[PDB]
Amino acid sequence: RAYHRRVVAQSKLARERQQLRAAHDMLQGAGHESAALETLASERDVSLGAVERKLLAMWPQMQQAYSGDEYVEI
Amino acid sequence: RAYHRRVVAQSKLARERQQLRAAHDMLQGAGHESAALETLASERDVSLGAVERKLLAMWPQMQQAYSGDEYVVI
Repeated sequence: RAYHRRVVAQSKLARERQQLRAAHDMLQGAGHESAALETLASERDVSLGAVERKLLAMWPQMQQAYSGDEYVEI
Repeated sequence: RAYHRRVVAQSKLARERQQLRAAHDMLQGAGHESAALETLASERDVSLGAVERKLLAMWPQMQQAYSGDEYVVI
């Protein structure tokens, strides 16, 4: 149950981190910029665990692995 | 294929609309605010189709329907 409580907590943080950085790019691409968003986003990076952060980091590389015809020595 | 192209387009807009309004609440709750985010969010409301907008509006009510022991609708 403790594991699942962490799943919810980290998931919420991963979402908020993405939501901020996404919204920041949408502003910066629309001219006016609010660097205050980045401060909150960087706060999420520390909040997100080292294990959880690696999981999201390997995800794009993970998709590239299970995309080809082979799973690449062996 | 045209239908699916719209699915992608509207889905992206629904996400961006949510990402902005979510990030706006996180700033407004952290003191300093940026009403510029709302301008971009309101722009998504016009971009989102009338049919697509209704779909997301009925979703919470849809969950409440399929939650009970009975389907009140006979």
